[PDB]
Amino acid sequence: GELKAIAQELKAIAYELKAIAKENKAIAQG
Amino acid sequence: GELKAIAQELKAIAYELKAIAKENKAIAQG
Amino acid sequence: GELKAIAQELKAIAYELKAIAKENKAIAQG
Amino acid sequence: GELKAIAQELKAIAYELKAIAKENKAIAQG
Amino acid sequence: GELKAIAQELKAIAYELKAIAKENKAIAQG
Amino acid sequence: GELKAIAQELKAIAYELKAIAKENKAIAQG
Repeated sequence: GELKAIAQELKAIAYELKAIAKENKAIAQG
Repeated sequence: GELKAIAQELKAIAYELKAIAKENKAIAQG
Repeated sequence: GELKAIAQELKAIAYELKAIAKENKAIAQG
Repeated sequence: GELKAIAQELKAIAYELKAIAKENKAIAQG
Repeated sequence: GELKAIAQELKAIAYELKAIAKENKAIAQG
Repeated sequence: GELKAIAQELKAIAYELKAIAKENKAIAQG
């Protein structure tokens, strides 16, 4: 149901934030 | 209902974060 | 209802992320 | 109630994102 | 309860976003 | 329960934001 769908989307959000963290570290280092 | 609305907005949020990840990747590439 | 209120704030969050993506792209293209 | 508390925290999150959008716009300008 | 746990995590999230807004403001002002 | 799952994903989100805050501070001061 929709509570699972909500959890799944939060999982996708975490994945994108992890990607942003990675790029911003690269920006800090460069 | 409203739980689906919440799921759909989280989907939109993930989508915008994907876009930020992309632009930051470009910024990190100089 | 508060569930609708939650959905509405998530829509606002998506909107602000969209704006952030827009500015970061401009930084990128700049 | 806790659902209202969640809505309120989301409102605080939207406010901080709006602040970030404003600063990134400033960065883009400069 | 878990609804309280959710509110508490959102509070932590708002806190981190406030930290990011602070740093981006500093970047903007330079 | 899915409510616990949601709380746990929000915890992971707070973790990633903490990392972004750290990197943006380095960008600011670096």
